[PDB]
Amino acid sequence: MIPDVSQALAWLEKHPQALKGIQRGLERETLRVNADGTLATTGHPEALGSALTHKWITTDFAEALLEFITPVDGDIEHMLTFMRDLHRYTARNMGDERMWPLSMPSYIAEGQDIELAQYGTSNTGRFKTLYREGLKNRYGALMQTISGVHYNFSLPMAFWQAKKEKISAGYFRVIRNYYRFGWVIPYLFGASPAISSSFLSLPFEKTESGMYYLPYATSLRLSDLGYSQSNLGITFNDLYEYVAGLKQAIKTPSEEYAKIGIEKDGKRLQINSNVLQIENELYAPIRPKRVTRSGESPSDALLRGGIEYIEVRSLDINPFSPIGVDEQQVRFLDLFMVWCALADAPEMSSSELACTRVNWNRVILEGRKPGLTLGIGCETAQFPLPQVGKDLFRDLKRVAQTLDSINGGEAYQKVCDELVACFDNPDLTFSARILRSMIDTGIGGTGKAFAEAYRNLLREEPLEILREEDFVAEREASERRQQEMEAADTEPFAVWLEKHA
Amino acid sequence: MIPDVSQALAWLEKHPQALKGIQRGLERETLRVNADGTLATTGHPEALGSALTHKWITTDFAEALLEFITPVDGDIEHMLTFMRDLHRYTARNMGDERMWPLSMPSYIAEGQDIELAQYGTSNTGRFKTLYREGLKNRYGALMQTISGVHYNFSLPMAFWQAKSGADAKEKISAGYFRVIRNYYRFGWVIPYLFGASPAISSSFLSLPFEKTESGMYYLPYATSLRLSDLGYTNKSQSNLGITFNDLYEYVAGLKQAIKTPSEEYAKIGIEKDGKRLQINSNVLQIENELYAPIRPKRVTRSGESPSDALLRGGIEYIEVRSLDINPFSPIGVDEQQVRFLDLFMVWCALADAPEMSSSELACTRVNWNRVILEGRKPGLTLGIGCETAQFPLPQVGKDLFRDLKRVAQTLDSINGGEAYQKVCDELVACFDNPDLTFSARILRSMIDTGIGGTGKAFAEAYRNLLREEPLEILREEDFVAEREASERRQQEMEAADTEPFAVWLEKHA
Amino acid sequence: MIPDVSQALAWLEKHPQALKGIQRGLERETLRVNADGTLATTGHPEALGSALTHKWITTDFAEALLEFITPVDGDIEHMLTFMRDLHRYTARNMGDERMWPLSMPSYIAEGQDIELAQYGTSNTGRFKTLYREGLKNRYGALMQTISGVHYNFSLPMAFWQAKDISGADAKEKISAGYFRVIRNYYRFGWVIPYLFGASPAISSSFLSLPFEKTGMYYLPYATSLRLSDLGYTNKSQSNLGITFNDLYEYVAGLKQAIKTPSEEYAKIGIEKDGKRLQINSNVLQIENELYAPIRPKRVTRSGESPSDALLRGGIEYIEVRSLDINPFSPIGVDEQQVRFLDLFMVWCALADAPEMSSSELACTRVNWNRVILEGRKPGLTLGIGCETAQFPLPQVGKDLFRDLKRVAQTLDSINGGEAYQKVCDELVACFDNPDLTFSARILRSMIDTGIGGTGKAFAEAYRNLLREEPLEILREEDFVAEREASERRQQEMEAADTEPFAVWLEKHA
Amino acid sequence: MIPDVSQALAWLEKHPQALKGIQRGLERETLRVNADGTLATTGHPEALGSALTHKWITTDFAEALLEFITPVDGDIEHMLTFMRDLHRYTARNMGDERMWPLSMPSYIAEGQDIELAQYGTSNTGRFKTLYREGLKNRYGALMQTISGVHYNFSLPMAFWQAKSGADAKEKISAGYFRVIRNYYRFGWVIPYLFGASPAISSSFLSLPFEKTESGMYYLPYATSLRLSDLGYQSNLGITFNDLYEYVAGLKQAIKTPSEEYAKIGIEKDGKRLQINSNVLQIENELYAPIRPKRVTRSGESPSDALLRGGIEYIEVRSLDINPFSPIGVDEQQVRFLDLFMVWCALADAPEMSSSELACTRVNWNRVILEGRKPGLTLGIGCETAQFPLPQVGKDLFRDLKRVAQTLDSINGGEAYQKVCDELVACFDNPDLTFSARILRSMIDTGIGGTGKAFAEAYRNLLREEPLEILREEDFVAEREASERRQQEMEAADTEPFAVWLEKHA
Repeated sequence: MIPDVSQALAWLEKHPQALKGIQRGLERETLRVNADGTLATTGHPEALGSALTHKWITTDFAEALLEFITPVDGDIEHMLTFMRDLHRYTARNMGDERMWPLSMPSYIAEGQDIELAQYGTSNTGRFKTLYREGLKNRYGALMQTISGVHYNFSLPMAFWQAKKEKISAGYFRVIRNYYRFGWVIPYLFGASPAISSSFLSLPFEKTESGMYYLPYATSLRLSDLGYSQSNLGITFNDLYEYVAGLKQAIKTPSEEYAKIGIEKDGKRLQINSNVLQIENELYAPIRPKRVTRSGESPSDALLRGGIEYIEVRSLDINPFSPIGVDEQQVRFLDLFMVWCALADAPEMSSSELACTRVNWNRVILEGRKPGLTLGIGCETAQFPLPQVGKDLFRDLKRVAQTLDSINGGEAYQKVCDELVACFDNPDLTFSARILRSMIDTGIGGTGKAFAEAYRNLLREEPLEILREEDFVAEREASERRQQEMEAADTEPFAVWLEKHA
Repeated sequence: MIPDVSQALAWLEKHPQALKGIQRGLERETLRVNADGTLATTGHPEALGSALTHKWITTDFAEALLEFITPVDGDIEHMLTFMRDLHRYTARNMGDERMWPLSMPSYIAEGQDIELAQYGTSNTGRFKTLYREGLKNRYGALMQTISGVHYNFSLPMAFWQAKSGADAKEKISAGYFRVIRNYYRFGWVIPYLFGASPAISSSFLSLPFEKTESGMYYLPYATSLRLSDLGYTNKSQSNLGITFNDLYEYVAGLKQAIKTPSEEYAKIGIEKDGKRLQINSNVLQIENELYAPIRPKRVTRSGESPSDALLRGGIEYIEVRSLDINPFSPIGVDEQQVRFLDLFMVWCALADAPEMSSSELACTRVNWNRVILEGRKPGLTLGIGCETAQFPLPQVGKDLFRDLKRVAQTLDSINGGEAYQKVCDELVACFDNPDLTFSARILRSMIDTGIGGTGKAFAEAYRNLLREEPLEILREEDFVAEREASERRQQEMEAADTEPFAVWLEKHA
Repeated sequence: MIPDVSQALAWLEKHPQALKGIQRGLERETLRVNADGTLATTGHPEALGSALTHKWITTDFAEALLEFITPVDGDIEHMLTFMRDLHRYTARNMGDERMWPLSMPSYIAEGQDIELAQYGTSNTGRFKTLYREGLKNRYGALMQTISGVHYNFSLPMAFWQAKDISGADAKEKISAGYFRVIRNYYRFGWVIPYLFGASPAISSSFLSLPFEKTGMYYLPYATSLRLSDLGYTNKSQSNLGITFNDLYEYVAGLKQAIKTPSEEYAKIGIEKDGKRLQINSNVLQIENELYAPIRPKRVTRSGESPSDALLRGGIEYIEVRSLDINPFSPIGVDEQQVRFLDLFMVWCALADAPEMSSSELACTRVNWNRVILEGRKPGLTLGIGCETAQFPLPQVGKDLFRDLKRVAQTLDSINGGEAYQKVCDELVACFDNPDLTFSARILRSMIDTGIGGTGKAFAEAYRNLLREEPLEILREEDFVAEREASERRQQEMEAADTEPFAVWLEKHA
Repeated sequence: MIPDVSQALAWLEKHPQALKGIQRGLERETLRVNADGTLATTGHPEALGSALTHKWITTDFAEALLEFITPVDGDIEHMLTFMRDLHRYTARNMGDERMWPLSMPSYIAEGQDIELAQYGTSNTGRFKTLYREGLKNRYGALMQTISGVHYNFSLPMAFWQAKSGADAKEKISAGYFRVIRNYYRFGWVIPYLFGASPAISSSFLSLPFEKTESGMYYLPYATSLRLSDLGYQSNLGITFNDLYEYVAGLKQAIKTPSEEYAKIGIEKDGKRLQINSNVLQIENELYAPIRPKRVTRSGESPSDALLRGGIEYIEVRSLDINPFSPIGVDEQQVRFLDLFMVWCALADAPEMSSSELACTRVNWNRVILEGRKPGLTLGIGCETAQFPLPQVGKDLFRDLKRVAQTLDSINGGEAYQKVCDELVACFDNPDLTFSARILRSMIDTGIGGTGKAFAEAYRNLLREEPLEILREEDFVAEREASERRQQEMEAADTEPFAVWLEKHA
């Protein structure tokens, strides 16, 4: 089921230098909560400044949903350390409040008023918030409080040399392989096998607290439960075809969306009634990206310069790390992305891509189940999970040797050894571990307990890269960037919307 | 997709006498049922004697589950006639009971009520029954009532010869492992043609099933649900990581499985309130418990295990277990089928088979699954292992049959006549018209009268045939003698035991 | 044979402050006996209250098997005093019952029906008792009545700091460091039973060796029979493929073992006529059934197992479990032992320790075995792993002690005083003269009066000492408060049980 | 437990050609028996000629105990085929008789009258026979009918040359003595894998013996009872450190009295019983699991030959008869020994005393009586049992496999590596071993039953098979030549046996 990559691997083993210069970036989300596990209703904390302009710290869908962001980085440890500074600072400057360590919220009722992300009075800020309002009215607020971790990754220019359009075509290859084989991610690092009742077909088992869980599950975050664009026939074979599918989607009405309406008593309800308001409304486990310019849309930018990097978006929050992501995970994704770039990927239609989901779903709902088998696309399940994983890891291990040879030491290889172990025993995986803790204490209990311990820890730890003064400065500067946008003579919102993306 | 077998074929055409003396054998399973289609709850018919020792007629899982076995035989007609005599005698000696003519039984409400095969109070008889008790407890009784046909096959020595010392047993072995590998690759042609289980009763339960008010589930283009995951409870040899490249490897993998404890079956416990529930708590209680569509074999010497015997003498012959019951024959198997299998097996021995890893083998299965579930689907395409599907089924079968026809020409020239050739012409037509296959035929019947109605009717018709037909090879007096003799042997084993079953058991589990 | 640890000692002597703030803990076990040495068959003393939940006093495998436990502590005298209090208080609240002075029981028969530790009706409490049921059925009750002392030990943050350990790094460098410690404990930790081993002899009712008879079995030159194959029944971690090179490997190996079905234990069956016999039939029922003379630890959150905790947070502290009961102290452990252990652990952290395969670990045991059965033997030599024995034991200990002395100079300079150094001078003498060790001493006594006789005598003397002594840290009221807090924490859990035992048992076994 | 041989192995991989030209030989014993299994009482078959002087076919203790011998050989396949031609020819020329396929006899009665091997009127021949008479009277006849396989092994010169005239000649004896010390330590691995006598007929009988209804004794987890106290002196003090010490200890053994053997007498009723009353009648009465050797001339004792030329080759004698081969041995075995013997020559072995040697036996006994027993542990010498058997085996096979890589690189192909993969699997699973396999068959149909059946199939197999290397002509030629040699020796014989014996006893 794993394809034959023997040829491309040998090539790589003979061009090791061609991997030197990997660029990475992390994004990690977390809910601000009270000590009692309730959703914080205070505003974005003072010391962090302007969520709308800050370079490193901002908000996602909700006002209480922190989003931490690292600068693009060449060094793993540096980047994780940077990310940890952000957390250190924030944990110290947010009152008696703390950071929720899990993907899944707990203490949140059904229909609970969730303050949307607040970006001020500028056009840009209003738009951002409106997009959110939009999302609230189409999909519900609740599911939007589910947090995750995003990983940015680019291969060095050297890699494509050794072997623009060649580049974009290469990243499309990567994405296609991610669709076929990336269920490996929730298997290993998936960390949401349970969900609060408040949050609701499946064989769910219920506890006395009213915790719902699937015995063998991995990542309910990624399930239909946690996350409608199936009539879009978006494809990943080719730059122009992808973009074209993306654009036509922007211009694709919706019956469901025309209903909500744009307005009611003057309140704008959404940006538009199109299936996609903006392009990023598009569901994407993995996403082709190019840094955009000003007034330039993601598709414009892609079209212009081709694919620059990719964004992996399938990771749940790592509960066992205070920054919600660790070295082991980062290193695994390096290995995996590279492999995805080496492996041979036939072109896939729309419906063929949708078919690659069946394996994802199986892994998501029951990945840790003994005897579990996977299948090729929609076809009958045939292949035992553990053997597939071992096959995959034989290859990754080879990638790892190469990578360890250029970087020096054996860090990647050790990581392969460590995770391969998880195929012979699923009880080693994140989901099994966190599930054991959740059955005894519940989601809430586990959440508060971790959140508290992490709070103490992070609070008492020194700043390493970002000093206190760097934060104070960026606060001040971000507040000011926002005020400058606010005070500017911007255009009428209407025609403005009209001239966007 | 069919490989190139030109030389092996030209080689064969020049060495025709290399195929002379093919040895074959048949086994056929069937449920003893009442007129209403339900399992007979009576004991093994007394006229059939001891199921434990009987030469031709025994039982499988269930007490009601008959197993017919023919002696190894070089003549096809004689073998089929022999099998039929077994059915004829049985048919007239089971009171008002009859035989279920389908692989898939009719609605069963209470699986756990199904009387296990009974073998008396001898230690060996009790071991055999306990083995089944274990199967019941591990996998459920219900699915063990699903039935099929087994075809045993050996090439003549002259075949190997035309193709020294300690190397002979080894070369023969490697030849048979090649056959097996090829079966895994191309063997799906078997359920395509002769598959006869497109439907299943809901009592026996993700898939696009059509449903009926009575609870008959089916798939429109399916061939053999019996071979699907829904049709067997066991662990496929292919899934356990057992491979077919090398004799020693294969044997080791198998014995490893006999020896490996199971968390799952330990949880059942080896006991519960003085009732022994299993033989042991290992993956495989014994070697037979392994699910094998195709199995290497060598006749055992007393006390020796099947894998022991393989290791000792290498591979002697092959057992093809993948045939559904043929509903269009009273004996559940026909001449056209046996002849096809002769052709295909021979071809599997000529065709070149690269060695395969666990996961490579698993890939050969992708095509099997397609054929099993939607084999009759217009426009169906097959692939090379896991690789993208691109080869239209009808063309692939025509290509295989051009080779099979050459094999047929050769066998036809040594036996005299045109029988094998005719068979190729009859069967190849099924690739252009899939409504000619067994599965399409039986599905039509089933949609009209159900599994139950279709089965009750054929069972009745076949009972009436088999009740009236005179015995051809065996005569009444032979069944009577074998009754006496078989009872006698069971009696002797019972008396000859010197130890408590618990003591004897500790020593053989 | 002792490594060159120069560089690291030098370093240490320059960073004395780095050793400040060592945390410790003790656990001691003792059988409640009657005056006549027989096993007390009453129940956990009222005054002590709830064994299941009590913060300081509890039970081990038997209802009569007392287990005393001190809070984590940075101060040696305080910790020991605390433990002494528990004993004092207990020894006056248990009738004419007294505490067995030794590791090795006596007056306990091979078939004796020993009452299992009783922890109530709650689910948690019931599981606890069943764990024990299973221990009995698998290994035998008697063996589990052997008693010992556990020493917990963590280095201060300052130590690691002084020795880049920030953010995430810390957790790993500390873990690594403690694995270095364990490895070195396997190589060099035989020094412990040499010095402190106190079971030269064993009762008839318990038992290959050159044993000598009296009804008492003894070895002339033996140290700790309790650490021998005749002393613990379990499966040594060293034996199960478990290694100490790396946090993840270690945990993986441990987790593998609790998931490993055992043929042997499956036969015990898991239910024996309504009576549940074990939690399950796996090699290890729960992770703590693993035989571990030195054990890596992290404080467990509810819902999490020892391995989960380790995986999450890394190694926090070490548990040393190979100490026999010190006969010469009424609390079974003394200040000289505790101080030696600090010294030895510290040195174990400094000394370089190559990584070790599980077969190289097995090799380290050769020396242990020699010491355990003949450590006090004149002319006894030790080897580098499995390699030829060539290093006289006394010289090896002297060499080790020249290092431990330097380490003591350092701890003494920080605490103020000479206590550690004194301990080194006293103990090193045991290498020139083995008759100074605990084993020689207690052996002389056991030969004269027997195990039985020796035990009774010391038990009655110590009982009298402790029944007379004032409490010092704990007031009679602190104890009385805990019967309550304890006896109620238990009820609370007994009302919280929604789900029955079988349904809950099944999320956990 | 398994030493560190990393450096020697690394050395080996750098110098692959050091193993090119390994030399070997096989010997194989088997009883002539009827279809009912009873002992054949006819004489040494006629197409085979003179047992006394034949080059390839001969007799051991009993006249019915055949002994097959191959010429020294460099090619594995060729040597096996050769041994096989011998069996084929014989199988067709022994009438209705056939060859007992196991080490352990069954149809032989306790205190039975077995015809001693007969070698004719010659001084020499009468001596050979008298020796056996001696063994009969000393140890009992029955035990001498237990059969086995011997393997000869020598390293090529190129091996020694690359490890380093006559400065070389002492370097070799030391190398083989090392091989032998290591064999004593780790060689129990042989009966573990290939031992095939877990059972013994009651005729041959304080052990935990289990017993069937046929009257067949067995141990559950046993491997090779032939090697045990029941299947075949420890005061001799023979060591393997040095060539002189060894030869001295051995000559001293022959000059050494035995009050047990003095009681037998040297003669009763004109009937000579032994050669003498000494602890060993001759040097080769010495019990030896493994034996250092040099090709003896004529008039040379084995000790003399050694003393003179040094150790030329090694003789491995602990092999049970392989029941699953018509010739009682197979390629897989032969290859394993190549590996092991080579490994034995690479691994450091300290010098050993008598009592240290005796201690190596503790493990041997464990493996022999219960080597298939789960959780079985082994120890260094007499020391505490500590090391799980499976893992010891695997450690060993880790090294054997590196050796195998090397040998496969020069011979071409992957045959040696494959053998490693197969045999190591016997460590995870004893039920793959010979003894486990044979035991299942024996429990069901007895030693007797299993034997007769295997013999019968092998007879038929072999009778039908064509000669491949030897031709009949060759066998008929060797028959004549072997006949003259006996005649020429019976002719040119000076004095009456009564006095020739006067210098050789």
